[PDB]
Amino acid sequence: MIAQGQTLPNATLSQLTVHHPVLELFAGKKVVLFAVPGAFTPTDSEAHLPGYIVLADQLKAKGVDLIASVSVNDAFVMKAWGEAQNAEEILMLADGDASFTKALGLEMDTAGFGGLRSQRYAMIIDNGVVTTLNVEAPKSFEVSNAETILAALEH
Amino acid sequence: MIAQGQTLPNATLSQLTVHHPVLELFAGKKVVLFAVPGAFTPTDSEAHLPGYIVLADQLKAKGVDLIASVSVNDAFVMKAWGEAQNAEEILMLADGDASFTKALGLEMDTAGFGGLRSQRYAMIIDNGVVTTLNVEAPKSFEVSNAETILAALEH
Repeated sequence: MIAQGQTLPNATLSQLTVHHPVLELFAGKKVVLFAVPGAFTPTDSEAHLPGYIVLADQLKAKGVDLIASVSVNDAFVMKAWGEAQNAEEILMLADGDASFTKALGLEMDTAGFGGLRSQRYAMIIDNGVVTTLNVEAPKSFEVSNAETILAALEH
Repeated sequence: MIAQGQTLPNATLSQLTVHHPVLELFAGKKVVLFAVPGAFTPTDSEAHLPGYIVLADQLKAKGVDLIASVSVNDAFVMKAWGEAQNAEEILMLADGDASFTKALGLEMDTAGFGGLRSQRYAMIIDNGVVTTLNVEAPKSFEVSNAETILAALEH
């Protein structure tokens, strides 16, 4: 499992418009990246993603250059999810085969639900280096929400 | 790979409303089942699924009791996809971990796109027995469409 202080693995995340190398996409920026177990699922669609949409400008007021969401979904599902949620301020990234997630050691087996998905987490990434890493407790939503990240930028 | 004349594996397919045992869900019925590589993808959303929605009553006029679509997606994505497409006549089934698909030998590795997905195919299932099996050629859409299935029910 990746830890604070490490640079992200040189992996790729896809977007429908491109296979972004995350080391190039996040370079020179303060990036907030939060991961969800699945597009269109309840917690992700009713709490997690909406929380970052609502606080997007507050986060950018505190120096964030880019807010991004990643999920083990394909880019077509991620694009349709962003439109359903009106997540214009959020960059939706697809980890369709969970290769980025596995390289982080942050995968989890949801078995019959949806196979390998990402654990729920949130990071603050400064020029590719993981500065803050908030990984949720199983089936819990407490530390990866936008409010906690905002309070981390308070220090 | 499963073949005509065999009964389906005693696997489960999920729906958001339930882990349907397919041997019980399809029993006593003439079922048309078609599989797509992914919800919200272009061919599936613009050609494959719409073709079965448009010809649903014609298929049932020729003795089909149930039209079902399966995909290696989770049940939340499948439900949201059905609503986006207005697929009220179609039963959307989720094979989230591709266990049903792998038991059929009809999986395919889409690598970085979306990991393991289903090959595109269409079956006619009579009381759990595969009567007709139309499996597409790679990246081809010719034999699994509603029109071909309709012409199979012609004989």
